[PDB]
Parts: sequence; C-alpha cells; structure tokens
Amino acid sequence: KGLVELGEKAPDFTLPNQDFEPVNLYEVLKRGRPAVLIFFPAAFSPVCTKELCTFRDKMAQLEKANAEVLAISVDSPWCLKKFKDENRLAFNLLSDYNREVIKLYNVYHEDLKGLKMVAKRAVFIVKPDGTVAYKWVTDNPLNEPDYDEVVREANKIAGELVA
Amino acid sequence: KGLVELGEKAPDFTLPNQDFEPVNLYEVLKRGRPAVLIFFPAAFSPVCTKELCTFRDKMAQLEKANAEVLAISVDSPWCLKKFKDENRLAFNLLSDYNREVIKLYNVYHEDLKGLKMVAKRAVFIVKPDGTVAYKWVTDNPLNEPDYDEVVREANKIAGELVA
Repeated sequence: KGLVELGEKAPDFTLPNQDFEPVNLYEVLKRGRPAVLIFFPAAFSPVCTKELCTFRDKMAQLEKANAEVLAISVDSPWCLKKFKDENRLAFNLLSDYNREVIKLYNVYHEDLKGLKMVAKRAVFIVKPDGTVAYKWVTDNPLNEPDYDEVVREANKIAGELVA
Repeated sequence: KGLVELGEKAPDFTLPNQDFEPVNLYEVLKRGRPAVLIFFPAAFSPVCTKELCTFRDKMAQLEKANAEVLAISVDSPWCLKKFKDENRLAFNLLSDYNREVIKLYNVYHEDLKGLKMVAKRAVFIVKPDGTVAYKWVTDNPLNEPDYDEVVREANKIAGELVA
C-alpha cells in the first residue's frame, strides 16, 4: 500500500540519478545482485554524537559490498553529482526530489529543523527476487549508520544467493 | 494574493539561510538599504547558450550592489552553505525548501526535467518601503541573468533613496 517490512517484496520505483539517468529498482535487481538502499536526510550535512559533530562520513565503506548501492535523498541530481564527485563515491546517488520513494518506503521526517519531508536515515537490502532481506531505520537523523555492518550483511545475503 | 508586480508592495517572508538563521524580508528592509531577491533553479547546476554549457557563474558580481542580496532556491541550507563556501559568496543564500516563497512570488517551474516545483530564474529589487522597484523573470532556466545590469539598477535605486 505504501509500507515496506522484512520478508515482504520491495516496491518498484524509478528515480533520476546524479546524471539524470532514470534508475529503476527492478531493472537494477535483474542485473543479478542484491540492492542496498541507503536513505539519508541531506548531502553536505554533518554526523553527530553527544556534542561532537563532524564531516567524517564513512559512506564509501559501502563500495566494499557485493551489491548495487543506491543512496537516496530529496536533494537534486545536480547537488548529488557534486556530493558524489567530492566524496569520490563509486555508487549511484538517486534524487527523490518529488518525495515519492520516501512516501513509498515510509522513511521520512514530516518536519526536520523546519524542513518538510526530509528522508530518514534508513537501509534496506533487497534480494534479486524483490524480497526485503534486511531493514534498519532511525528516528535520529545525525546518528550515522554502521556501514561496515551493512557491508557484512550485504555480503552474507550475496553469498547465500550463490550457494 | 500570491502575485508580485512592478510598483506594488513586496510580500513578507521568513526563510532559513545557509546557517539555519531565520531571515525575514521586512526585517532586512528595516536595515535601510534595498533588497535584491535572486531566485535560481539549483545550486551546482550549469548555465548554457546555443550548445556551450559552463559553470562560469557571475553571481558574485552582485556583491558590488549597494543592496542586501538574498539568493533563493529550493535547495537545503546545508547544500546552500557548501555552494556559498565554494563560490566564496558574500551574500546570504536562503532555502525555500517548502516552496512557500516561490509560490508567493509566482516564480516557479511546475516540472523542470522531471523535478517538480523548482524556482525560476528571477530578480526583484525591493525598496526599504516594501515597494517593488525592478522585476525580471525568464521561462528558460539555463539563461543566466545580466548581473552587471542588476548591480547598475540596484545602485540607481539605492542612490535615489539617499538623494
């Protein structure tokens, strides 16, 4: 209906990447590997702890995953192109500018710091059959995920597929 | 109602700047100088001609204006902070993330390259009394304005005020 949970089939979508290339979830899954969807609030925003904030973004750790990584925010393709280039990111960054995918995945903040409908920090690992194998969501947007754990999981799913 | 024309009073608004500081139009005008509102589609996007596109952005020419320059797009404060810093821009950049100001000013593209509700390229020069002294709007988003002309106009309005 507009809800994605563990074991269930992941809903399909098409979002432009940073180069305005339409990227479709089901077309990606037909390539043969699992997909790692990574939702994040904003390109160029820091990550924090008790009170220490930094731009020490370990997002590039995801390139080690034997899975297709699709990183999604509501930022424009042009803004995601700059962020991809500056951080030398090897995976596609997709623009959910019109909020369709964050509504579809139920991964949004109604109002974050006065900004309406920002993506939540969330991960989904989707098998090539379409089924959701892993799910992680947080209510705190400055709480950066454990990317090394996402790679461990992605690789475990990827390995089970070729068993 | 939601329409801004020459000679008429400019409607008031409050938008966060790149540092999340709420910036209010009428509070800005009480500082004593005219305001130059500059709307633009997206931070980090090129400007084009017949077929030659570039990142030769002459937006910094506006710092020469004896007026308060407020540059507006729907990009997030974090994205506008990076753009301000990278281009060493001396003026405030305001986030119309929730589209209120582009709706209020009637300066939007319903769908630009598949992206809904992007700001149009537009300039307004607002006198400290609130009245709109200059207005410029284009339907083409890759058609960069004549910033040197905006400075000439801004300075002419600013000068008439101190006559």
